[PDB]
Amino acid sequence: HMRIHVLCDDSSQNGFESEHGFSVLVDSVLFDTGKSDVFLKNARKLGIDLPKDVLISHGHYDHAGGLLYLSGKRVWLRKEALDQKYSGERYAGADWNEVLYYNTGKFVIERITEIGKNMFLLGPANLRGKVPTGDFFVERNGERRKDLFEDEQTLVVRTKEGLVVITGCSHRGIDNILLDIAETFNERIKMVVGGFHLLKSSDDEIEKIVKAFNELGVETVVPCHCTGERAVDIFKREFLGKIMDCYAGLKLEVSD
Ligand SMILES: [Zn+2]
Repeated sequence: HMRIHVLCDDSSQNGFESEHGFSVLVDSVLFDTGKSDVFLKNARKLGIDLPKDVLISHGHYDHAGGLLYLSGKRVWLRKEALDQKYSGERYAGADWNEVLYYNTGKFVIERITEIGKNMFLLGPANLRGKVPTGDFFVERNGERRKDLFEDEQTLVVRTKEGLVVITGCSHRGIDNILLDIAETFNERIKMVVGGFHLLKSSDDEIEKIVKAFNELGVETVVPCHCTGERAVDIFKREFLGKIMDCYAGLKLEVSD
């Protein structure tokens, strides 16, 4: 069997700490690392040793921040995760100078990158005419542009039961993300876990997304982090499959 552990999230079960950020241990690879050391403290609570490989979904502080608490990891990030991210006038980037001092960067350039057996990183999703919601900017060279999240990447784990998809915030659209996966893998999408960033999306926008989950035959959804209570309620009432509650304690077990 293959195990998954939420090590950081906005919610938590008794005993586990929580912050605004996301981190989930997926078998032999760590997906994101929260804002601070909450992921580590939760991991110690479970008596887990973290693996060599840490994957970064995008270069926001709440996803890349706990890297400040690791050394010697192999950090899989997109080159464009290095650009300094703003959210409004608020700096929201990560300290890559420090992170890459203590750790080792593995830069992801391809659309599809194989990590280990049956594990893949998929690059920035095709926006299909949509553009990220929110007030996000990015600065390359002191040049302030709008942020399209060219740094965003998504983990796909190929299971005998179908695909397991792990996403950090889905700025490019969780629907775009799934469709990109759908065009690449002949396999069915079994489970999707992570943040979908639906707090600033309209109920219509969210229903269209749930519709895509249904259309693609997704069986189980575990919405974390950015997703939002409203959006989850819509998932619970319109998604044809099972929705699970996400929290820092959470452990999921799934077939190889
Ligand atoms: Zn983000």
